[PDB]
Amino acid sequence: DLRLHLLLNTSVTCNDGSPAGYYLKESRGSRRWLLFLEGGWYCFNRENCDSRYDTMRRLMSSRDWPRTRTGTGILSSQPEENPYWWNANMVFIPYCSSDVWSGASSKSEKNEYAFMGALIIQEVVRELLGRGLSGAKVLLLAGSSAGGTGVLLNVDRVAEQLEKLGYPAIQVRGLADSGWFLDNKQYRHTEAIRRGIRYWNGVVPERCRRQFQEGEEWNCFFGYKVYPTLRSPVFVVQWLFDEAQLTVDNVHLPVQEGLRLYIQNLGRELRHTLKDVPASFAPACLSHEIIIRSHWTDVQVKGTSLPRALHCWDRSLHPLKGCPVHLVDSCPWPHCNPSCPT
Ligand SMILES: Nc1ccc(S(=O)(=O)Nc2ccccn2)cc1
Ligand SMILES: *[C@@H]1O[C@H](CO)[C@@H](O)[C@H](O)[C@H]1NC(C)=O
Repeated sequence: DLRLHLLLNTSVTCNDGSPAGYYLKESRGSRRWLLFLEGGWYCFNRENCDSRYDTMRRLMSSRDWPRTRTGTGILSSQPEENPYWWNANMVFIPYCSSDVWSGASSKSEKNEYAFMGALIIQEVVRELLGRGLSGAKVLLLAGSSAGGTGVLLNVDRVAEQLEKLGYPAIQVRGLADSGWFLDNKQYRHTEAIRRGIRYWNGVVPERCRRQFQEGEEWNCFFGYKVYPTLRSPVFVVQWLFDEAQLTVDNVHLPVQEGLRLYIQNLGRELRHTLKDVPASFAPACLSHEIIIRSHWTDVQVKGTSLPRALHCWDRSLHPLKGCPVHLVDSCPWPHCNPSCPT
């Protein structure tokens, strides 16, 4: 069980102005800290944010949050469930800003909602330093789906935050799960992200912003474009046939030639974008998210599980014989890997 703490700085808020927060389980024999960013789509104007407030309110407000959460997958403290980091300090950061973790805008007489995802992450880091993060050796910022994209947008900001606060010895790294999307042509017929950034006052990493320049910051929400601009080490986990990617592409699974070619090309394109990503795990499965699922230990690429790959990554940041870090399936159809989940 991780225990809830609402932010002491109550001006850093969820969408509706309630305080943001984090769930924490300390492990005082460990200098490793895992901060996990929850996912869950987004909203990009008054009308669809109003709809989200009616039926997804826990993603917009802390007023109904429970006082505890069970840690699962990479957040589990049991070695059998989490071979990688079972003895780490565990933090789960709820997603209540609806902005892919990019926003820096307060509620006001001009704004019905607050979009403060980027500031929530910084305030969580600040308050954790007084609860033991100051003695850390590694801070791993992880996240799934919208939280995986949030890792890409914020990992270098966390690294700069700790440097300027006077903690240059804490090594900041990122783990982005199911947040690596392609801005491809649909099977049947990015503007929402463009509108969202203006609505949220969204922020992107500075080097990426300077490449694409004003009006074009939406480009930095796509992993293959923002990743080359990042300085912190980042491990990328992405199913080659991600279900959220197929949903936005208007694909719903008797497959005929046109759809067969479309699906095969999508996998080839995703594999291509990961060619120069040295720390990555990309199986040929139809699925979405993995790292906080209890059976995340089950899938393998070329005989290597994801917990092993992450361990090999740790060793590489001190090629390794028998301990690979770049694991991308070459077979071209969903479930051509026998270890895919059912
Ligand atoms: N082809 C394509 C894929 C995803 C999207 S998105 O609106 O959901 N934008 C994003 C971007 C990064 C993370 C999550 N959503 C739009 C178009
Ligand atoms: C609380 O957070 C806000 C937003 O980041 C900031 O302006 C303010 O200085 C913070 N308060 C304190 C006491 O640090």
